[PDB]
Amino acid sequence: LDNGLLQTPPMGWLAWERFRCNINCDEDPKNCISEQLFMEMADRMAQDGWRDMGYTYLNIDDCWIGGRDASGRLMPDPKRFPHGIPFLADYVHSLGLKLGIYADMGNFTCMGYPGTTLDKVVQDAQTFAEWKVDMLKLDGCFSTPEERAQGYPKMAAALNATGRPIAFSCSWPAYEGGLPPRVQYSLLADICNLWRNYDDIQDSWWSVLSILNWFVEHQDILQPVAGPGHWNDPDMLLIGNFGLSLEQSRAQMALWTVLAAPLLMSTDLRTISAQNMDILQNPLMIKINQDPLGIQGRRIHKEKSLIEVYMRPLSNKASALVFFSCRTDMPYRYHSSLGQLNFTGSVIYEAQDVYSGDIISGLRDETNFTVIINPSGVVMWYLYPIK
Amino acid sequence: LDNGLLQTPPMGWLAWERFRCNINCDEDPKNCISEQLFMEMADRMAQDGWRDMGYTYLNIDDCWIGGRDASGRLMPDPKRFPHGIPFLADYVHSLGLKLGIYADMGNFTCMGYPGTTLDKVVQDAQTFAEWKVDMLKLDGCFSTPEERAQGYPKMAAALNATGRPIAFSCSWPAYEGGLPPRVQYSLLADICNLWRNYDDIQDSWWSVLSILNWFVEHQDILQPVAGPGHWNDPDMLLIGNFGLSLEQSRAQMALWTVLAAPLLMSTDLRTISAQNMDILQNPLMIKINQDPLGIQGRRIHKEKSLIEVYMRPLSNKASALVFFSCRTDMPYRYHSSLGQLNFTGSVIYEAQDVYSGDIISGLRDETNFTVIINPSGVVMWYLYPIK
Ligand SMILES: *[C@@H]1O[C@H](CO)[C@@H](O[C@@H]2O[C@H](CO)[C@@H](O[C@@H]3O[C@H](CO[C@H]4O[C@H](CO)[C@@H](O)[C@H](O)[C@@H]4O)[C@@H](O)[C@H](O[C@H]4O[C@H](CO)[C@@H](O)[C@H](O)[C@@H]4O)[C@@H]3O)[C@H](O)[C@H]2NC(C)=O)[C@H](O)[C@H]1NC(C)=O
Ligand SMILES: *[C@@H]1O[C@H](CO)[C@@H](O[C@@H]2O[C@H](CO)[C@@H](O[C@@H]3O[C@H](CO[C@H]4O[C@H](CO)[C@@H](O)[C@H](O)[C@@H]4O)[C@@H](O)[C@H](O[C@H]4O[C@H](CO)[C@@H](O)[C@H](O)[C@@H]4O)[C@@H]3O)[C@H](O)[C@H]2NC(C)=O)[C@H](O)[C@H]1NC(C)=O
Ligand SMILES: *[C@@H]1O[C@H](CO[C@@H]2O[C@@H](C)[C@@H](O)[C@@H](O)[C@@H]2O)[C@@H](O[C@@H]2O[C@H](CO)[C@@H](O[C@@H]3O[C@H](CO)[C@@H](O)[C@H](O)[C@@H]3O)[C@H](O)[C@H]2NC(C)=O)[C@H](O)[C@H]1NC(C)=O
Ligand SMILES: *[C@@H]1O[C@H](CO[C@@H]2O[C@@H](C)[C@@H](O)[C@@H](O)[C@@H]2O)[C@@H](O[C@@H]2O[C@H](CO)[C@@H](O)[C@H](O)[C@H]2NC(C)=O)[C@H](O)[C@H]1NC(C)=O
Ligand SMILES: CC(=O)N[C@@H]1[C@@H](O)[C@@H](O)[C@@H](CO)O[C@@H]1O
Ligand SMILES: CC(=O)N[C@@H]1[C@@H](O)[C@@H](O)[C@@H](CO)O[C@@H]1O
Ligand SMILES: *[C@@H]1O[C@H](CO)[C@@H](O)[C@H](O)[C@H]1NC(C)=O
Ligand SMILES: *[C@@H]1O[C@H](CO)[C@@H](O)[C@H](O)[C@H]1NC(C)=O
Repeated sequence: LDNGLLQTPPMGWLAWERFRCNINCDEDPKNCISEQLFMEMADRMAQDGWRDMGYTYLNIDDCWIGGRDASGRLMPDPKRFPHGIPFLADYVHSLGLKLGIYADMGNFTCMGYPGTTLDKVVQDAQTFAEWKVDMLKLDGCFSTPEERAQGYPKMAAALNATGRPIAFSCSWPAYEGGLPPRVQYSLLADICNLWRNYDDIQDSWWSVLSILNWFVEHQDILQPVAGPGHWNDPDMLLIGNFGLSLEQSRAQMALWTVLAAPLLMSTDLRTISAQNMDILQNPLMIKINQDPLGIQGRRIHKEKSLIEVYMRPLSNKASALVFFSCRTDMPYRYHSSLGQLNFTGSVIYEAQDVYSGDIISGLRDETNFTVIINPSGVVMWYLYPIK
Repeated sequence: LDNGLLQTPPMGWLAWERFRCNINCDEDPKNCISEQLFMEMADRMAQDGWRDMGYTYLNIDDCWIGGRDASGRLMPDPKRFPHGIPFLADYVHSLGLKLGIYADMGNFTCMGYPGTTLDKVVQDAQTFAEWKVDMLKLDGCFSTPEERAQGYPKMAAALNATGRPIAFSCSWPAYEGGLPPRVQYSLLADICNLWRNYDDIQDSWWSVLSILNWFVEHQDILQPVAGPGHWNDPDMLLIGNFGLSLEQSRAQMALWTVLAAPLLMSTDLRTISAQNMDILQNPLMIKINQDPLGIQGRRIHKEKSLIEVYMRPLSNKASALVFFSCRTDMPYRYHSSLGQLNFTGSVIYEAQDVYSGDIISGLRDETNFTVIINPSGVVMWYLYPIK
């Protein structure tokens, strides 16, 4: 979407994966979907280095809506958002952050909240703009294929017509099998800043793997359509939550990074461990994710040892390499060379291990190297020529 | 097996899961299957509380064998075990520990090392007893069903004839699909102290779930056959390794405990975290696993919320409850009462949370309680009547 926004993948925090549709504030005031939840998270983002590292979006997901007023204007839940959305947006803006919101192109949101039907698209768009929202996620529950085909471009137009730059996250392709011919990626690139291609992430390694495997199976189609202003969205980061081990947490961060994926956290930032913070706030990882060229990486190698190699092209002739172990036994000594990974010329490279910080110099195409990769884990290299 | 051994499930360390068939001592001297590895693990068990908590078995798995000598006598790898097995048994005994070893009822071990064929059963048994081995895992690769049917009873008899008490772990059922009509569990209980029913565990939550699932689907068969001296064996604990998150690690521990499974670690005790050690060395957890009655627990409840409840009967009218979340979203507030979990009327109960140590008291059948369970995690209660 040619709206000046998201020339790099969006970084921030989204409520859904960790906090879901928890509306029971009476029994659970600290974790329910409420203005308090968002204000506290915003505070964490401002104070704990998140915003300074590039995590700027703070996104409301489903279950925020109270209803529509006498004029049909959406309103938040009065008990859970007492000061209103404009107040929240102001708060978020004052901390140097951006506010995202959620709506559904259909009769209802997936959790049954008032939907943005075709005749409400313009009104809701104007409402979000008036509120000074910075990002919209438009879901596609309770709609027909025809309604989505009309509705998603309708919202893009409506958002444009408001004059406010609003990042546009489209769930459209996820409701269509995510593939051509049903999905027209050329159109999506023109109307959206990013799109959910595939299934919702759940807090498990199995879920991460199923998403990865789908993106890799269809990378010939998906890799080229991504770039500055228009991204594939494989869904939220799970880092900080319950389902992933340490190795798996580091793996998702690395793999979402080579895929030029959004870096959208969904975890309790109030109680997040230093170890998980270290993953998410890795300065080199973020630099690679935010690379100005915006070229989505690819799986370039799969071996019978169940070691996979991913590669992402970067600016200044640099590359990102992710050595990924799908093994479930023990650490594995992966022996390779840059020549075997389709690097050419007589260029002498140097690599920095993204997690350990170690530097490997004197890497020519023929130079044999070993990386030790842990089960369900990664070794990641930032690779560059030296002279 | 009526040899006076394993009246409670065996506790210890088994090499396989973590260290597999690593024989590269030149490149990897710290982690290869070697005399050194077993002594170092034994030192850790002696010095780090493991022995004191009841972990007494240090078990060699596959890839130890060097060959057979001129008399057909089994020999360890002379390079990796330069002092031989008696040296290792003697070392381990001097630390108040017991030594386990591995053989295969078939032409070869699963990794292709010399097998204990039918004509070698008696000789190898005598060798192991002479070495002062305390436990044997008899694997079943590269054999026919009839060879196993002769071989397993033959080995039990041959071990007995040595006069040395040797705990007998039988992989027999795992090669026969683990179920009736092919597996006769009354037979197994007579000839074995424990048996591997099912698939090799791998370092993943998927693996743990598939094993759990199989054991739960067939609990009507499997639960009654377990008892003092004869245990079901769902395979090694993954706690301390790569594939399990903290919640999942606590879950496997709790679930193996309600299943009256062996507590056989397979992890690097040299580098094990405090947090993983705390799981494995939990005194109440061990007490429950080692309950003198040896009654295998059952899954008693499965809600559409994907909360499962397991119950294990214990001595002194006590019980173990495991509330297990198969959810992959967020913490869940599970609402229940002991009456809903089919407990006896008019009795007042008290429960200690096995992980937090908290005591919930004054629980009648009708008393509503709430337990907060994390995704892929558990809450575990030690429950008892109070006067
Ligand atoms: C509604 O929809 C329209 C599209 O139909 C959007 O209009 C586009 O807005 C974007 C963002 O503001 C414009 O992109 C920017 O153009 C700037 C100037 O380019 C002009 O000059 C060239 C001459 O070759 C023309 O071809 C072109 O049409 C423009 O008239 C650039 O300076 C900007 O560059 C950015 O990137 C560089 C990195 O290389 C940075 O250094 C800069 O700082 C800067 O960020 C940028 O490319 C685009 O021109 C508009 N398109 C059209 C067709 O008009 C509206 O934004 C949209 N409205 C809303 C609110 O959504
Ligand atoms: C090789 O194989 C032989 C034969 O199978 C094994 O010998 C058996 O060893 C077990 C375990 O030590 C013995 O079981 C125990 O017997 C005790 C006394 O039983 C006597 O009375 C019975 C008849 O009632 C006779 O069969 C027997 O000969 C004895 O004279 C019991 O008191 C023990 O009870 C245990 O359980 C009870 C309740 O369940 C508890 O209250 C106790 O605490 C206690 O733990 C137990 O049952 C068995 O008697 C032996 N059988 C025979 C035929 O000799 C060898 O041990 C084995 N050797 C090696 C090296 O592997
Ligand atoms: C367990 O091991 C026995 C013993 O034989 C041993 O293992 C074999 C694989 C060979 O490496 C032998 O040198 C070794 O002593 C196995 O029985 C033997 O199997 C082999 C291989 O199939 C038989 O040879 C074959 O004979 C047929 C028919 O004539 C030919 O078509 C083949 O080309 C080949 O020569 C051999 O006759 C047989 N020996 C005896 C005495 O039975 C057995 O296969 C193995 N079992 C299991 C469960 O794997
Ligand atoms: C999206 O909703 C529309 C609106 O109709 C609603 O649902 C009806 C079943 C009923 O509860 C109305 O009061 C609601 O307003 C659906 O369009 C209707 O479809 C039904 C078939 O079930 C048909 O009988 C009606 O004539 C339709 N309404 C009109 C006047 O257009 C639509 O089906 C919903 N989309 C989906 C598939 O979820
Ligand atoms: C594809 C898509 O947007 N998926 C969303 C998910 O991310 C979340 O927003 C949920 C809330 O009810 O509704 C959908 O399933
Ligand atoms: C069922 C069974 O015993 N499984 C074993 C496994 O536990 C391990 O010992 C391996 C060694 O090569 O051989 C088999 O797969
Ligand atoms: C890389 O290692 C292999 C051994 O597996 C060796 O044959 C080869 O010569 C090495 N490559 C170079 C150029 O050193
Ligand atoms: C337990 O809670 C339920 C509501 O879930 C309530 O209806 C019931 O009366 C309660 N039982 C007791 C004895 O408190």
